[PDB]
Amino acid sequence: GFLDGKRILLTGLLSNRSIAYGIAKACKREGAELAFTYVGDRFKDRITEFAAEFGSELVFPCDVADDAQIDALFASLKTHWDSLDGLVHSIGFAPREAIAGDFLDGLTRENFRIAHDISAYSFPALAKAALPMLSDDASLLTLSYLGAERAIPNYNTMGLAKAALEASVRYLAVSLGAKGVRVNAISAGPIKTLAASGIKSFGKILDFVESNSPLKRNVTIEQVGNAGAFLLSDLASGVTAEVMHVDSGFNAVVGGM
Amino acid sequence: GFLDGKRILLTGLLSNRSIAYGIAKACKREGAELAFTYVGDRFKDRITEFAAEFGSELVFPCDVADDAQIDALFASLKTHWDSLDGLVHSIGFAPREAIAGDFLDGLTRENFRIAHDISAYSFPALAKAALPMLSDDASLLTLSYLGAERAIPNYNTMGLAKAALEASVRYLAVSLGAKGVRVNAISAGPIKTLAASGIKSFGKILDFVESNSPLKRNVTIEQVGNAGAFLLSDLASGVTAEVMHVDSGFNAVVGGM
Amino acid sequence: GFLDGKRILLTGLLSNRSIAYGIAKACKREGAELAFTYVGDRFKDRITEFAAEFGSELVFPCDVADDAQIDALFASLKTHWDSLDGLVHSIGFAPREAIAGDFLDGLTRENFRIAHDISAYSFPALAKAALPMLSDDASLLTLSYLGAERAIPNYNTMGLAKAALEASVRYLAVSLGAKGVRVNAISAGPIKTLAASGIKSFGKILDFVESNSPLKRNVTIEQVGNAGAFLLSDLASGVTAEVMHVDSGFNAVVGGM
Amino acid sequence: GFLDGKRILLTGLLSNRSIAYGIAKACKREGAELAFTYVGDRFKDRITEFAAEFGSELVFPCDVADDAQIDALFASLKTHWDSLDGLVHSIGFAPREAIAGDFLDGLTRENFRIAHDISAYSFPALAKAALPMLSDDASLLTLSYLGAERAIPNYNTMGLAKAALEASVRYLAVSLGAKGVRVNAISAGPIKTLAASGIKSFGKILDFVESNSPLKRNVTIEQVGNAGAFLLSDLASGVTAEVMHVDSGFNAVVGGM
Ligand SMILES: NC(=O)C1=CN([C@@H]2O[C@H](COP(=O)(O)OP(=O)(O)OC[C@H]3O[C@@H](n4cnc5c(N)ncnc54)[C@H](O)[C@@H]3O)[C@@H](O)[C@H]2O)C=CC1
Ligand SMILES: NC(=O)C1=CN([C@@H]2O[C@H](COP(=O)(O)OP(=O)(O)OC[C@H]3O[C@@H](n4cnc5c(N)ncnc54)[C@H](O)[C@@H]3O)[C@@H](O)[C@H]2O)C=CC1
Ligand SMILES: NC(=O)C1=CN([C@@H]2O[C@H](COP(=O)(O)OP(=O)(O)OC[C@H]3O[C@@H](n4cnc5c(N)ncnc54)[C@H](O)[C@@H]3O)[C@@H](O)[C@H]2O)C=CC1
Ligand SMILES: NC(=O)C1=CN([C@@H]2O[C@H](COP(=O)(O)OP(=O)(O)OC[C@H]3O[C@@H](n4cnc5c(N)ncnc54)[C@H](O)[C@@H]3O)[C@@H](O)[C@H]2O)C=CC1
Ligand SMILES: CCCCCCc1cc(=O)c(Oc2ccc(N)cc2C)cn1C
Ligand SMILES: CCCCCCc1cc(=O)c(Oc2ccc(N)cc2C)cn1C
Ligand SMILES: CCCCCCc1cc(=O)c(Oc2ccc(N)cc2C)cn1C
Ligand SMILES: CCCCCCc1cc(=O)c(Oc2ccc(N)cc2C)cn1C
Repeated sequence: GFLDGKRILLTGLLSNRSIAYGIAKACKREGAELAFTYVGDRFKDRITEFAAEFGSELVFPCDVADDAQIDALFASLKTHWDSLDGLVHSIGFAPREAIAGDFLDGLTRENFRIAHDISAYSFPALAKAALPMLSDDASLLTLSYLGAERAIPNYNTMGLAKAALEASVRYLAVSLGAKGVRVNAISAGPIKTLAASGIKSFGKILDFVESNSPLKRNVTIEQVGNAGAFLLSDLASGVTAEVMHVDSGFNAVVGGM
Repeated sequence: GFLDGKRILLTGLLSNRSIAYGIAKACKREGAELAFTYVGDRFKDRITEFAAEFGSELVFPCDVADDAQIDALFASLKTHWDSLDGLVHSIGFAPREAIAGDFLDGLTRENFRIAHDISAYSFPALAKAALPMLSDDASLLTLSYLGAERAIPNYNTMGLAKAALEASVRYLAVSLGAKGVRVNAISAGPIKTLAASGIKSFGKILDFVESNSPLKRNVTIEQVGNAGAFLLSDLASGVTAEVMHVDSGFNAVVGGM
Repeated sequence: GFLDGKRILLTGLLSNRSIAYGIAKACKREGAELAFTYVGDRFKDRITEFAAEFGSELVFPCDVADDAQIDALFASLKTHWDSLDGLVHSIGFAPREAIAGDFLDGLTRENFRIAHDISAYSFPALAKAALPMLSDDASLLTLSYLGAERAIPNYNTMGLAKAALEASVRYLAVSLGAKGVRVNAISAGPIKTLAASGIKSFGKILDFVESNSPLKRNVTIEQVGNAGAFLLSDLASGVTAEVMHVDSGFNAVVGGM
Repeated sequence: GFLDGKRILLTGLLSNRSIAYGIAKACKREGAELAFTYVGDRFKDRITEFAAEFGSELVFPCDVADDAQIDALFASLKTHWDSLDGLVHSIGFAPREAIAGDFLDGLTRENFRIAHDISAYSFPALAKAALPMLSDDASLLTLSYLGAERAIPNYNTMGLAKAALEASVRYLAVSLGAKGVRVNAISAGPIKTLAASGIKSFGKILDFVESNSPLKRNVTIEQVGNAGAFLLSDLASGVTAEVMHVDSGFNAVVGGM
């Protein structure tokens, strides 16, 4: 497959509806060797089962709020792998009130801080901690959303954090590029599932994308997964600093009129 | 003038090379009534002199790192003005190492936090604290730089913060727009002066803009000031959520080839 | 006013709902001296009346499909004015079928050709013919629409032409900038009026902008006019190669969800 | 391979330095069945040899300036293939003077017309003529350049045409998307070769990209080819209306300062 022998660490695989799950499935299909992170001891068994499904026992805890755990992640990974060829950053969080209702109603210094700390800072932080062991042709991938580019109802403080994240893709690409490392994001369309506690229903958005996107359908984690696998691979060796929309073309229209 | 009777609060007027100084000069010319903020008691005399130059004694301290000072600013201003018609956010800061040399070399959680706290969060924070006294047709203005859009050497962590700031312009515009309030940014070109301690020399950038921008010259605080006065005025009543480049057209070219 | 003594030629003033009418009204208010073009002899009396309303008898015919009429326009204008300080290009046309229904249904080589010839080529063509008599600090302005940036239903072939027009703003800015001439566009929101023969009803779009734009209202020709007057003036001397949205912020959101 | 059984027509394969050659090589590797077009009878032997290299005798003449030849192309192809799964539009032309020196110096109505006719119109024209035989999940691909987005020296009239071409990607995506057809462009970086008669030397641009792009190297036709093969494939089924940069990240920086 087109990722034969590539060693790729994936963060954020929480369930089989996780974008990271779709990415892992495509990476494994194309020949990659995988490793996984998780946060919260109650998830250790679940992530270990997912890792085994993808032929791996390489599972490590990492809360990206914690500098020591970030450093420990790579020290642990290094005991198994001399080098890292891929990193998937599929980690996002904003406090419930900061992504519901009016933008200013949910805006506080602490909500702003946490959303940017977890959703934005953590990407180049992982990249920096990984750097000593990154292969010269490594590929780093994060996930964003159209709310970084244009104001979408409720996305609010997360839209600010994602804008900073997309900027970090560009600055990382310059920093790591002379070595040969590529850095990209996928701007994914919404993925249909029941909105978890802390996230407002986005059913209306899913209906609107299905009715108005060029392809008249929502994207799947399989579609986002395949695009991710492509970007992590040498097929994409000419591509860096890119925010690739995988969203059935929805970003490119003015729908609903 | 086109700002007759408009009451406008300006932050960030530090010296006569401050972008806020150019904005204040144009606003006063067009008939505005002004008020000013400062940070650091050693600057009280200087800002008071500037305020007097612009026909005002309305001077208030405000370190935007501090929630209590933000609230106190508007309580103080309110003892003078029933309503606020304009707000100029001309406040930026990133730690020295975070805007010099390699992006990852100067990246730390705390440097990231401070740059985003001061340069990004503080804009909608001021807007939210001001909201009860904002006139229905008020206009809020911030300042950004091309480094938010594309990777520019050394801008580094400030580029991430400015991307979040430009996103905040859009989310603020939605939040405040039904009331009638407009929210915009000027993406200013570099302003020629000796780079202060904490900021790397940008002489090469100034030379490059002078040699490669469409107008073959750097922008001035007078030019940025006039564009700012326009955006704060009813001349610009159709304009909101906009990031306006005032940069001699430099953003629109690929120069130096 | 801020355009005192500026000599500005306006094309495309067809009726009192024309964007050019709003621009002319604001330019005259701010002290400009105006001249006007028209196409079609049956409109000579009407444009002459409009010109008189704005204190001018300088009226010239010009079908921009015709090289000879373009050259003759400036030869005629030159008999009155030594130099030209402003040019307003408010000319658009696409064949009826090319802006109604499906994009490919209305696509023919000739429809493509005419839409690009009249709506795009004519802007730098006028600029080139004017160049010998342009003042060193002249300002050239055209009008575009969000359909150049994202696919909007029915805009179709006009969206392609407007994308080429916005690109021409950038290339013109480089070409004319060393002399000191500025070149900009306003991306105007829809203007409420009965859609003329050849243009599909855009009532649904007007309703959608009123319901979803940040300012929750459609823009007016007065608002577009004032932004245009600003860009034509020395207030905007730092601004070139810019496409300025004057659209109540609508471009910056994802509405209707 | 990931294009197993896909039937793909490629235009514009002129030499082994053609971007279409890199695309053909990657498509064949991944299992596609190919067909080819050419213009000019003196090239019949050369394109037939290239087709044979890629396991095909399906070669057809088509000057896209000519409506009858466009229709005849698909009638001919249809005698071999019931359906078409992919179309590669790798056709560009602008008259020599229109892409050398000053933008206005090389601007004429006819130069504008030809550049837009051949480089822009021809893409949706081919799509429309192909439509009856396009598979429901077909994928159409064109090639653009950063000069569509920002002013690059000499690109001039071609920059306008490419902006219209990128807009056509979006309008085509809406038109063909309900059927299930995807439409994308690759914005390719410059490809190192001796600039042919009619094209100015771009050596300085190649040096500048090598020195300033994030990856510090120019892109190759192999890299553009692999990205093209990806977009033509079901791996990219979530991607449409996209302009993907394959340019070593150069679009995302401000270089040379
Ligand atoms: N789900 C959707 O419609 C879309 C999601 N995205 C982005 O895709 C990425 C993945 O989201 P999903 O797969 O849909 O949801 P998810 O909930 O399955 O994944 C989010 C992950 O972030 C991890 N996380 C949160 N705080 C963490 C911390 N302090 N330390 C380490 N991990 C932490 C979670 O454990 C979880 O694994 C996120 O960045 C999200 O913003 C983007 C676009 C659309
Ligand atoms: N100077 C330039 O070339 C360009 C500057 N900008 C932006 O323009 C704005 C103004 O910059 P300048 O006028 O050039 O420099 P400046 O130094 O004169 O203004 C910066 C202001 O930020 C204030 N500030 C910093 N931390 C603060 C805090 N905790 N609380 C309250 N105020 C604080 C400073 O006191 C100072 O008044 C900034 O946002 C800057 O990023 C943008 C583009 C270009
Ligand atoms: N009306 C709207 O909602 C919006 C209009 N625009 C653009 O604003 C500009 C002005 O449009 P409107 O004022 O609304 O309509 P308008 O009909 O009043 O102006 C169009 C003008 O183009 C002129 N024109 C057409 N073919 C010409 C030729 N061969 N030679 C010389 N003039 C020719 C017409 O005579 C007319 O004066 C156009 O470029 C339009 O595309 C943009 C955005 C929104
Ligand atoms: N070569 C480069 O650095 C870059 C090229 N592009 C674009 O990539 C595409 C391919 O360019 P290249 O492979 O580099 O050059 P190329 O010369 O090998 O391909 C251009 C093709 O256009 C065809 N063509 C020109 N007029 C035609 C007509 N009337 N009918 C049918 N075909 C016609 C030519 O025969 C030739 O096959 C073009 O669209 C070009 O603008 C984009 C970016 C960078
Ligand atoms: C408000 C706009 C609707 C969002 C649609 C798409 C969308 C975009 C996202 O960024 C997202 O991810 C999260 C968002 C918030 C939190 N706390 C955690 C996560 C993982 C989920 N979804 C579904
Ligand atoms: C590194 C890229 C050069 C920047 C050119 C333009 C530029 C952009 C800016 O954002 C800027 O403002 C600051 C930046 C940092 C801090 N600590 C404080 C401030 C007020 C100054 N300048 C001059
Ligand atoms: C199809 C999308 C709706 C357009 C909304 C805004 C809009 C955008 C326009 O560009 C426009 O101008 C014309 C369009 C066509 C022709 N033949 C002539 C003209 C002058 C009018 N309007 C109203
Ligand atoms: C002027 C800017 C330099 C262009 C660099 C990249 C570039 C961009 C291109 O679009 C290009 O393609 C052509 C351009 C003109 C013609 N007549 C025919 C073709 C096929 C070649 N190259 C090399």
